[PDB]
Amino acid sequence: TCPFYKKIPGTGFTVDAFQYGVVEGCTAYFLTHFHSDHYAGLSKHFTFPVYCSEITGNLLKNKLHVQEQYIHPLPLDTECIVNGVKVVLLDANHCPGAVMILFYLPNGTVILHTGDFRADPSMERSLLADQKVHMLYLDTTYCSPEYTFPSQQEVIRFAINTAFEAVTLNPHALVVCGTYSIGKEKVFLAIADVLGSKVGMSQEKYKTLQCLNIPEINSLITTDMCSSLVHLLPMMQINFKGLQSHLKKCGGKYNQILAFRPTGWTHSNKFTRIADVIPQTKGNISIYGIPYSEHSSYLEMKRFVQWLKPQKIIPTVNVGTWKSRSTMEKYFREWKLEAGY
Ligand code: NI
Repeated sequence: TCPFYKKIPGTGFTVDAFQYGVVEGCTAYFLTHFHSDHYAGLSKHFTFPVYCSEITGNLLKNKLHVQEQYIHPLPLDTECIVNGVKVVLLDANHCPGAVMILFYLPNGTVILHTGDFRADPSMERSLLADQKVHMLYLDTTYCSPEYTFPSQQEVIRFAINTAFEAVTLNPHALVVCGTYSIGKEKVFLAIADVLGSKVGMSQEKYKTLQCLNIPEINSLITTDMCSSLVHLLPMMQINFKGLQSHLKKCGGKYNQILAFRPTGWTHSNKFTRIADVIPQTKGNISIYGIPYSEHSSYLEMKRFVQWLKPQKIIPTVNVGTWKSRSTMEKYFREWKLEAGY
């Protein structure tokens, strides 16, 4: 059964609630983004209205084969009416097509559901500037001060400089980038741009990328692996055994691999600055873990919430343990006492 933090009170709406069968009283199912923990349960047999971004709707139709009659794509930054209730979708700064949802309830209550997000000061000049928010449904993934990591811009500078140096020293090197979901496309696109190459990948991953409305994408990606020196592979294959195996398949075109594993936060972020990061190496194979996050750091999250000044916060991540719930509630109260709301 559907938990309480996935239901929007005063409405017939749920958010990211497809794995519970038919939810009693739900007339519209919202999907914030195309990540499997959130879409879990959707398929071609789903027969209620799904509300989402255009990009999420392209993925639902082409990857999960949801029928078109049940997909309701909404434009961003635009007031829409769904089952008699005013809604707005806002860019979440997460993966492609990810949104936050503003609900203006009939009784005057205003609710913001962040979905998954990476808070940014640019959100302080969205359509949120105007107004009061009574309830915030918050992505609390990294809600503790130990969670630090660099800007996306610093991490991409490190990746492009590392890949450009390696291939300039060795023109016969191959670069590989792991993936297991949408998001983090800047990593492989920026590296291919500095090397003057298209990105090579499987037909399945190409299909996914073709649903994302990325400008000039046809100029940037390919299924012809042999024509490319930046390859995408499943994240599970980014290890010395899977990379050795891949190099065999390339028919003596390359004599070295440089590989990247974009992660979220890891333990080494407690100690090692991005500029100082080194790879794991075995023979002619090197593997870099790089902390490219699509969720808020602790500081980014705290800034956003102290700006917004919501009356009540409902966490949507780390809700399963009493220790996590207590820790999050203590930080919410600190933030409220410090800022005076
Ligand atoms: Ni996500």
